[PDB]
Amino acid sequence: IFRDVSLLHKPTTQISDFHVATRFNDDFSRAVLEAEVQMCGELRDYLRVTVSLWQGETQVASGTAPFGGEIIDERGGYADRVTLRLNVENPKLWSAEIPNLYRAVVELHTADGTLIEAEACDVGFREVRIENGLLLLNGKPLLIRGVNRHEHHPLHGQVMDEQTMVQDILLMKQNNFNAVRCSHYPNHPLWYTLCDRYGLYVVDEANIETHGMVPMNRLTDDPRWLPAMSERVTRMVQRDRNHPSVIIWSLGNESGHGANHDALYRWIKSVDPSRPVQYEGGGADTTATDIICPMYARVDEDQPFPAVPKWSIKKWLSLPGETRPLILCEYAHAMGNSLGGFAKYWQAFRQYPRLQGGFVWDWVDQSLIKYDENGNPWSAYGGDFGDTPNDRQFCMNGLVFADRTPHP
Amino acid sequence: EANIETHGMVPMNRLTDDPRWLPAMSERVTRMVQRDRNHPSVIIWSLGNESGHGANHDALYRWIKSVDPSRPVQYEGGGADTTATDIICPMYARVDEDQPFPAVPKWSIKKWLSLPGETRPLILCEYAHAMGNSLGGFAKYWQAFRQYPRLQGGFVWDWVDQSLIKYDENGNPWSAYGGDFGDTPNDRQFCMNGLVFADRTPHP
Repeated sequence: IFRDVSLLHKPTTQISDFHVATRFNDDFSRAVLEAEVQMCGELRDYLRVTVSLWQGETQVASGTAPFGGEIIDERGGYADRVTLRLNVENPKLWSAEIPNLYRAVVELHTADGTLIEAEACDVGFREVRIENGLLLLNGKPLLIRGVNRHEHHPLHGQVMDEQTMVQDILLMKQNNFNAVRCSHYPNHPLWYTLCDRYGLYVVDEANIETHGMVPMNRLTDDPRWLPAMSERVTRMVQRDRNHPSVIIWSLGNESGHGANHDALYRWIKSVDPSRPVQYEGGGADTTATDIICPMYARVDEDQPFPAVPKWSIKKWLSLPGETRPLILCEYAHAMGNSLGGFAKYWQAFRQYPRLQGGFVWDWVDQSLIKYDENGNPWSAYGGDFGDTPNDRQFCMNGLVFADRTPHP
Repeated sequence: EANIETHGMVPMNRLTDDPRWLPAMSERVTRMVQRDRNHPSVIIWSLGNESGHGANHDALYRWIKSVDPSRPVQYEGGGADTTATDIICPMYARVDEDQPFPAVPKWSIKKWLSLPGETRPLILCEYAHAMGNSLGGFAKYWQAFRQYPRLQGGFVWDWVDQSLIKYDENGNPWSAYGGDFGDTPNDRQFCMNGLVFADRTPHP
């Protein structure tokens, strides 16, 4: 029970879900915030909703309404839902350069001012679009100085605390990173928040990696797993969906390329059209990914693996018919005395417009603490716990040591 | 390739972009096609050289396409990727280094192919100046060609030395170049960029 455990008291008639959206005009001088709320329990006419935007202590906009939206089909509409659209003049944009936040409040109240309950979130204005082969944020083409980060503590195993999060966030920035890739599963809830406030682009990933199958395809192609799989993507989406830090979704990791991936990708695209979907399994360029995201592809040298080659990043873009942007999901294995060549990457990134970065692999050393014959500590690894089978050192590819101490 | 070259104008387009020059160019295009169109060796029709890019090229290229869909058209003027070519066909683009000149830069060839939007093959209409002691780096080219599909090779500049024979105080001959004929203005050795001497004896 490695993450928190909690208790929540909710009213009988309550806020079931809500999602924010923000469309903008050509120049961005104007936007609309869209909040859609659903409710649970018993629905009475005297019931209202109030969504209101705040910048600091200042009310930016407010909107009130009763439940029951638009006609959606022949059967009608949703009576337990309401969507509000609030117009905002010259909104302060959110980016990892200036994580401009607003706070948004939702009130479930009754027509006579009585408040049933309230829920909220930090809203951040921004746009993520692939356009013309380029990934744009807020109308500009991103350059992704990113890193793959694991939820790791040499002392607490995979339990996370704000301190550790926050420490990392800081190192990350100090060191010139924009983004984080949640390898390879949803992360502890705070994180998002922090990213929202500190400013980092976040790639959120479904908890799905079937690496050890033969082929890696095995399950991912099997309809029988389609349900199990589905729950791992959908729920992430229902959860993380309103965080501004999240800019792209990932189908999971190293689980080859199965029909299951394709439906879920389409799923996501229907559901939340505001963010690209990415998935690398199956060769980095499948139909299940909006972006070519190989891992370990060289700058200039090709790795012509039968079935699943690793083209030189530079060549990969001009392949016949290709037009998608390239952002490496992993690159630059940073295991112990390493990182030779980092430069090569940066120069290409800098020279090729459609090569908008990547994620170094990785952040920390997956080293664990152990004590000797005197209560003396020391860093433990693969098989140090009589663990079998084991891959020893393969757990130490971080840019910093488990205690957060920099690798040169 | 059509006999149309107005290199020396400022801008290069001055005529190619002048409706009044339409008819003239027109005929250099139309007649070439109508005479040569039956040879199987011709596989690519070109609009001339360095004449910049003008509304007249677009029209003319449209004509070709209309009348002889059997072949692609290509033209390098105005930046090598104009709407008047079916191929990116620059001259002297470097393999790995870019030359971003205003209005008409010269991207690293490998780089050019992925420029957002871009999907056409790339074949150098002129590359590797066989001028004197040259051809260095040659391989660099051969290697890209081979690694990138969309890099279809290219044409060396050029075959023969445009040198001319002259005779001395004793009727013994010698190879003369620009301005050796008291020609002014001229551009000297600039006329000798071949792979083989003007007598068909090869250069190294």
